[PDB]
Amino acid sequence: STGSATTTPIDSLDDAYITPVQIGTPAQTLNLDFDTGSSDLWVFSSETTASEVDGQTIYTPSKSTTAKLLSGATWSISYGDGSSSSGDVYTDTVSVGGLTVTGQAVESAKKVSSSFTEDSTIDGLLGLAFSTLNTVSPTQQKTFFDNAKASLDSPVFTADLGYHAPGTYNFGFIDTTAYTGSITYTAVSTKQGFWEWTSTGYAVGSGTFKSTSIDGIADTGTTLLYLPATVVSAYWAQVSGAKSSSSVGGYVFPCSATLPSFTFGVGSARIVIPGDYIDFGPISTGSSSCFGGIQSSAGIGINIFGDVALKAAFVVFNGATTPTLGFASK
Repeated sequence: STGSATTTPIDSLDDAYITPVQIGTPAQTLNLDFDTGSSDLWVFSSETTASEVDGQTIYTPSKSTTAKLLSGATWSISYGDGSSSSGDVYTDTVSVGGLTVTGQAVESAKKVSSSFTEDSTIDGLLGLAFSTLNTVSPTQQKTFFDNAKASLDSPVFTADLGYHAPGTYNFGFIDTTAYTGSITYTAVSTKQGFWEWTSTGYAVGSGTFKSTSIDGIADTGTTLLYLPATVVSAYWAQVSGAKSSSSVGGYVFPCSATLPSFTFGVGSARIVIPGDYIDFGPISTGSSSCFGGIQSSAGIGINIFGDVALKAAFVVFNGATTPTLGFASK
């Protein structure tokens, strides 16, 4: 089997992407944030505290003839941005782009933190990291990809995120029309539960490539590119007036600037992030200070190849017995 679904930016900055997902019988379609940095499929629901729901579409398990309470199971997750959610668990039929999994754990939120409530466009998350990170207790549950894998034509999914435009998540096949050149594959460590790999270096604009190992994670659920402070300083030093602002929370730059590109290495191959992809717009409405799309990872503990980086590539998440990542230009 295969599946193919369009993913759409939630706003004009590409702060996140939403993909429609069918849950239950008859189908209830929710727009989920596909997150290769986590491993829980959780949704706003009829069980979510009413004051914490503000415009989201909810899953109502009592209206699904295929929903079953997973008795005794609870979940609770906290994300790198400080947001969180928790609740109980049903199993139900879940379909993405024509690919159907029966018996998928659907984690129903009883509580969500303010940032989820405040984002009316995201109805939940669909985790695509390794199932070892799934938070369901006392019986850990599998991701949608893990459940689908054996049925897929090939044990892979691909992320093709658009810049200020829709893109595609495919399951079970590699669309050879969706990229240019060849796909360069690189090793993955699953030891932390992430799609963790090592970039071979970087360049800023037309500058020379610096060969240096940068361990980090391919994370579709993180907006920006978070890299070591040395790398980030070298980038922003090429932008007149750019500076790190403790009050804003990262590098800012004059909105009048034209940003240089940023290149990252995948083996001997190179992925070029155009400068425009690094502009996240005014820090507050009407400001002439703009927020940068490349930020330091120094306070995180891990480097994160988030959407800023991934949207410059066609990315293969290869879930073969030994997982790997592939990157192609597009």
